[PDB]
Amino acid sequence: GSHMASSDVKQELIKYGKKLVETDLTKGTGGNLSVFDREKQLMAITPSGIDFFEIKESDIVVMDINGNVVEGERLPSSEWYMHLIQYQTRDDIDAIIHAHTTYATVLACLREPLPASHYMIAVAGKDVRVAEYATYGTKELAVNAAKAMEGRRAVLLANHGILAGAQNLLNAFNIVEEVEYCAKIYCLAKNFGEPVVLPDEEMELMAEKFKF
Amino acid sequence: GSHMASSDVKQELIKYGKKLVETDLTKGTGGNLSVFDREKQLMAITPSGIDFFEIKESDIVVMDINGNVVEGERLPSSEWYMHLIQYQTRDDIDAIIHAHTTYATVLACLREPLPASHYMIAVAGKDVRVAEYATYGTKELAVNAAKAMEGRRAVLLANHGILAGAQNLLNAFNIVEEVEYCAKIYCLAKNFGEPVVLPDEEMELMAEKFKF
Amino acid sequence: GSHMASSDVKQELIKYGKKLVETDLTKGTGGNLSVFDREKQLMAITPSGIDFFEIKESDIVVMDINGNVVEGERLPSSEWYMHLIQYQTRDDIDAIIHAHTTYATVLACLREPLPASHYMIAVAGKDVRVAEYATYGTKELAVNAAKAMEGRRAVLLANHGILAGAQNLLNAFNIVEEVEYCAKIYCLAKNFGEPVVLPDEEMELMAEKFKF
Amino acid sequence: GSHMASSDVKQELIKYGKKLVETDLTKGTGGNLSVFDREKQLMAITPSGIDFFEIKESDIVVMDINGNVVEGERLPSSEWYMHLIQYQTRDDIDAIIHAHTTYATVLACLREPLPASHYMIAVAGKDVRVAEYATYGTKELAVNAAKAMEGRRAVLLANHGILAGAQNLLNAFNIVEEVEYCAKIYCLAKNFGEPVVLPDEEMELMAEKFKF
Ligand code: NI
Ligand code: NI
Ligand code: NI
Ligand code: NI
Ligand SMILES: [Zn+2]
Ligand SMILES: [Zn+2]
Ligand SMILES: [Zn+2]
Ligand SMILES: [Zn+2]
Repeated sequence: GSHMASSDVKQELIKYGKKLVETDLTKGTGGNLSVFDREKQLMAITPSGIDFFEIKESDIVVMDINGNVVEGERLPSSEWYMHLIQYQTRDDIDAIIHAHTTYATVLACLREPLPASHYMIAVAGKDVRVAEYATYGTKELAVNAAKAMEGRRAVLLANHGILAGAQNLLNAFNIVEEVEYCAKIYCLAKNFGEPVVLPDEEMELMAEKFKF
Repeated sequence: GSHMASSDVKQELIKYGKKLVETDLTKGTGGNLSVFDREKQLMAITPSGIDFFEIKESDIVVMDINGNVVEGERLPSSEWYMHLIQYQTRDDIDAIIHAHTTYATVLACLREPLPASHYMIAVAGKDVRVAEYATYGTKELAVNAAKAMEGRRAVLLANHGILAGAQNLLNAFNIVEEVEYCAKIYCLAKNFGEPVVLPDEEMELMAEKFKF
Repeated sequence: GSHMASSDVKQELIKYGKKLVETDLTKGTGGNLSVFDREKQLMAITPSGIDFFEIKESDIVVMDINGNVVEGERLPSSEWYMHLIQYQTRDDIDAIIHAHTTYATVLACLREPLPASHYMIAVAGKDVRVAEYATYGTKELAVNAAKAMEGRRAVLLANHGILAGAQNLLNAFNIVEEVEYCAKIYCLAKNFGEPVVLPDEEMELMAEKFKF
Repeated sequence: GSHMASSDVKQELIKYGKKLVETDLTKGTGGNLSVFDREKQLMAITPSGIDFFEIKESDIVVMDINGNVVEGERLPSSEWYMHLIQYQTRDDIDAIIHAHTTYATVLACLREPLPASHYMIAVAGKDVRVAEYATYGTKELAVNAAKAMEGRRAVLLANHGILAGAQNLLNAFNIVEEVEYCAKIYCLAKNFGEPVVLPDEEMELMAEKFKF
């Protein structure tokens, strides 16, 4: 009677799910959110195929570190393992959001990385890499996503979408927003001419400044 | 006193008409929705030239399989026959939505098909074909649309819009959304460079996964 | 005490002004609306420099056929004469809307006409012409706009915006919407490839069908 | 007890901060607003890192002409000095807004100026210049921004955003809006073909007309 993920975590997931829709970052489909509770070693993750505005507290699924569901009746998101494997291999990330946004996904389908034409990319790294292609909801995808997100808080999923993660849902949410905005900027610039990419040294500095 | 299309069907059509506007899939003009009742063999279809937010339950038109109106005073949508002919030739489709969306229509006016640069296209097929041109509201259009939608749940109407159909209004609605999103993705990618199209074998697999 | 433009006309102008903003056709600046009362020979026109959401019934300006203001304290729109000269030279138009929209204005600044890549252009003509450049609010502008709108219900104002007119405000409003949508379609298509323009004969037919 | 910036100024800053978000000019991040009180020689400026919809009256920071904070507990915007240096070197500007908008920022990352393809640019000048690059929140930035905004009410910040200033917050706000709209127009036109730039003489005239 205190051993499983708490009410407010489930509540947080439902709130940020809505907010993805309310800010039209995404319509809702194929997107998913999770949190990891490091003391408990439990992931709570959004259910499969349920509209973000129809998700109840009882729809959130709780899972142990090896994918054994321990709470909830609903199937977990088809991408539960893309989330879980990040929590298994990395300790700097406690909240992840998957989304099919617009311009990030555009870069994803070109299989092009996002460079630092805009400095705000630093919330995730000097650039965002694009994972190698794999079918949604499969182990290859999750593995491809863990590898290409190494050293970053975001990665593009080829022909698919975006994955981002941070210390909490607020911060995970802002990283999607900010990475979608930078991808938007970068695509539009590239219609006009040659976007100017800030050098690595400046991006290094940027990382340091963002720490504070 | 139970022989004609039911209250809730008419209600469903009015709701999804609004939702096309409320999500700015379309402004309202030249768009139309219908359902087929297979036991009754009756199509209920939106009226002609009535703003989606001014359609009453009594404005919905009910029609038999040969286009004989059996309920309602209003003229049926000028595209009643583009809808009806799909219900006459196909049993996997019970709800259809026509819409003038943005990027699908852009592909429609280039007379370019939508390939599988994004996997979610699978809600409709491996690709969306573009019908041969014909004047709105005519028999050639309906015939051109039935033929080019063969084997799919969507087709582009040259210089015009989009047509999609599924087992119900919810699913028809999501197919427009999803096909508009994929067309958007595909156009934007093509501004940047060469969009990567997933191969037929993967799309085949995608079809199977979506069944579940 | 019945000789001047009526309450509901002034009300109609305020409503459609808002609706330009509420549908984000335009933000508000440099846009203006008028109606002509043909029995009275009076134009009511929106005031100068007043935010569409701050216009009162007493802000609407009433003017005779030679520009003599007969009702209202506010300066009339700086474009009062671009409106008035259409009512002086044409009897098929009783309501006009000026707007700085997005893609129509884009065509306006390229000084490129809108051809019939989308059939809905027929609410205005087979194409929309672009007027020759002149400084906002001047006689050359109004004259350039009257001439290039000949035979149409819309014209593009070089480096400026759009002008449209119809038998009433509802219809004038829909023509802006529809012409902005077609310009949007046409620009986007032209990013991808060669938009297919429907021939004059088909557009002729389209005109006839729209009459009904 | 009348020596510091007034309640309504702080209120004005909070209102226009929201309105940047409510009109989706910007999402909120890295944007900031200030006013200068010339009789008092005090700048009130938005706080650092606080969401525009969570800023209280007590969060607004008041500062003297040399950057000494005289009111408020919060850190001032990281760009306090980009604002302050404009008030130190120029008397025609009493309110400034910084923002990361879309198409202005796109021009900023290409390091391309905005010419007069649309006449409304005149609310800021004949063109908007792009400042030389410098790291957000630093003295080089502020200096680069003061210099490249000379003779204008707006400047683009390379790989960053936009800065604009006017006699008050209302007018500063409209200049961002209007400059973002013109940048949007200009980028889109440049996708299609060669945008037509109005000549300096016409822009000179435009300046004079806007005075009235
Ligand atoms: Ni417990
Ligand atoms: Ni019956
Ligand atoms: Ni009277
Ligand atoms: Ni005091
Ligand atoms: Zn997904
Ligand atoms: Zn249609
Ligand atoms: Zn204007
Ligand atoms: Zn900034």
